[PDB]
Amino acid sequence: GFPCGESCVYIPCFTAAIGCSCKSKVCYKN
Repeated sequence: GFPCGESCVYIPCFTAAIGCSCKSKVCYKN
């Protein structure tokens, strides 16, 4: 639910490294 400080329109979340995932063009964790 919280933004990880990275967007993800065409490129995936580098913040997957800290457990974030792309939702609504934004990288989020819970």
